[PDB]
Amino acid sequence: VKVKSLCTLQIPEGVTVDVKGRKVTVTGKRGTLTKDLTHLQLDLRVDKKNRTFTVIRWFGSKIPIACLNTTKAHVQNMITGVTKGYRFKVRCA
RNA sequence: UGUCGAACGGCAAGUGCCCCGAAGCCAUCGCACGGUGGUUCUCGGCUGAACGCCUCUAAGCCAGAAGCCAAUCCCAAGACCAGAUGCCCAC
Repeated sequence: VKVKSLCTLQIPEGVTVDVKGRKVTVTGKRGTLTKDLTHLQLDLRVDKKNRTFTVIRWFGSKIPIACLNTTKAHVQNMITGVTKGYRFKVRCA
């Protein structure tokens, strides 16, 4: 059990990310994307001036440390979604 | 065949026997009918770390078995129904 394990992402200029009890909402160029992260028990916080989002697990062994970079990756797939969006291409073979 | 004397009407033979026979019952020997939703197993996946990449799994999702649970179906308040009601009485 460690005392502080964290990882931060950097919010770009044009994206509003804000949390409300483990429940993020990302408003960019293209719309909003809510992600209900209630099942995780983390300290999600946004700096709002230096534009950076922070996940913190305090006294975690190894199992909740795995859910830190999961949360960081999910918010990045919403910042990519509201700024640039997603497009796939499938092919009939 | 016997027997009321004969014809008539019958009768006896534990329903004499033979043919046809309504109604009723009945045959896969006839006839009619036999329907919906979900959950999630195997599994194949999606995002996604631990483990700067990778990965269906760890959080989280998707789709999904003749299984399972409901709907329909049958009994049904000792499931004690201030569920609704008709009429009398009693407050």
